[PDB]
Amino acid sequence: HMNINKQSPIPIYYQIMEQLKTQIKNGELQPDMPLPSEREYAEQFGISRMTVRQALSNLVNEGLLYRLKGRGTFVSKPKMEQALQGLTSFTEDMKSRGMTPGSRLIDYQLIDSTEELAAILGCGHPSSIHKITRVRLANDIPMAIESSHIPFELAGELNESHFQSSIYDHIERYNSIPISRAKQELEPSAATTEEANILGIQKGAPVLLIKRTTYLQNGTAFEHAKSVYRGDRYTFVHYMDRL
Amino acid sequence: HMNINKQSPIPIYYQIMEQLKTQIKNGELQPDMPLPSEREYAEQFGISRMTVRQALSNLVNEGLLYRLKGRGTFVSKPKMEQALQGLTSFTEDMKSRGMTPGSRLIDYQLIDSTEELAAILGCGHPSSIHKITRVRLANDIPMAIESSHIPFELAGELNESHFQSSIYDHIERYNSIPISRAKQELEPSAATTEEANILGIQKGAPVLLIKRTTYLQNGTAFEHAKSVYRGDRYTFVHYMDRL
Ligand SMILES: CC(=O)N[C@@H]1[C@@H](O)[C@H](O)[C@@H](COP(=O)(O)O)O[C@@H]1O
Ligand SMILES: CC(=O)N[C@@H]1[C@@H](O)[C@H](O)[C@@H](COP(=O)(O)O)O[C@@H]1O
Repeated sequence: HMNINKQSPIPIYYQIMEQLKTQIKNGELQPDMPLPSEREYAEQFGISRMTVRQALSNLVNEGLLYRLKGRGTFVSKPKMEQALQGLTSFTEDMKSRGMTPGSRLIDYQLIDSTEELAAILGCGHPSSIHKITRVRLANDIPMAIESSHIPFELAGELNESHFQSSIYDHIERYNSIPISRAKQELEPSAATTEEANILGIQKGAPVLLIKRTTYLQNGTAFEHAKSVYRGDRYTFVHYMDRL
Repeated sequence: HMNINKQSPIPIYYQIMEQLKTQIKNGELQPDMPLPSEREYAEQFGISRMTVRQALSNLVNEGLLYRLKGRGTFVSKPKMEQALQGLTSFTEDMKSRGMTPGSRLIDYQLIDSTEELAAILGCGHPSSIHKITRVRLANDIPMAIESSHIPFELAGELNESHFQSSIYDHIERYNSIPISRAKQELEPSAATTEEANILGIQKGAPVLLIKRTTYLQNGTAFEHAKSVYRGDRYTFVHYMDRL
């Protein structure tokens, strides 16, 4: 049950919205069962129903809750289906979903090649390697953290405008060769404290750890990326044939 | 950071082995850094170096640890790669890696079809559906928990001889039609208390939640399975194409 502090400067409706949000983040409210009623909340904390109703309606207007007639109010659990077999960019993914892709830069460095990285990319050593770490956003909501390693010569000099747009698009134009094939490795994990803060989920929340090596049509590897995708807003789908 | 109790009837070497195991399963120990030396352990707990050596040697022999001539003793992180595009059985997967597949029956129930399950499987409603829940073992080590829903008339009566062998082999045999295609949905999760106890991992440890819907060559779906796969023993690998 929530913790409501009436002597706090923070308005009670706001407390409710945040506690509820926090409760949805740590799973204490699942999407199969309805929330306590307006009346139950009010009586529980000795507060007005209109205060409860203000918090709940705001959460409905955010799309965090929904009202099913005669059944109650429920936690919304929108999932995107990520097709694993089609090589696409984040930008392409969002557009196809009628959503607006965004990025926030966590870190950029141009780093020295290592024998490990050069063997993965089949690039030169010593060489310079873009290391691009971004939060990827969908309608301003963080969906993933990606850290992409790209040999300098396959991208040339990069600036903030590149980071704010599509790296795959730049890659195809800069190289005049299409992006063709990738290998991905998937591991379930728990969000670190840092990953959780950036993603707006709980410490330890479920995430998919993804390692991708991406290739141009001519067989050249241009990317080795490691990423963390939110478990709570993604389902990953693929198909299998016999033989 | 182990806990050693000298007045316990349990021998100290056994405590060390168990405490270290518990540490490897809660992440206190990591495969990157060397374990503390015999000396560090012995001095810390006020015990014999040969008691420490006995525990560490046992763990090496169990595969849980390995030694390195100049760097010291390390945590083994053996992970299987699970290829995601060929449709195969557990039994097939384990044989391919030269491991012995096994099963322990968690529960079997013949259940009434639900409208939900009937839509998924495209089977009759009312009808009867096998609900087969097994721990799947690799050399007697729990790898996964699977709960497979199979329409009764696609498998007939089932007994412990079926549960202890390959369901997919039985499915092909019984129907005289081979398995051909599947859809799979992947989701990162944390092991529930019950899932963790069965898999021998920590409560809340990372697992991949997998939903598989599997089809015969004639297009009939014979299986809807929900599974939990151990994060600590599995890497999921697939390839992508630009299409
Ligand atoms: C899990 C994964 O590896 N996802 C890739 C990412 O590695 C790649 O860098 C990004 C480029 O997107 P962009 O073209 O929009 O910058 O597309 C995908 O999100
Ligand atoms: C994640 C997943 O869906 N795994 C399937 C499982 O659904 C199927 O029931 C089992 C049959 O194996 P068997 O033929 O050895 O009994 O093979 C695979 O492990």
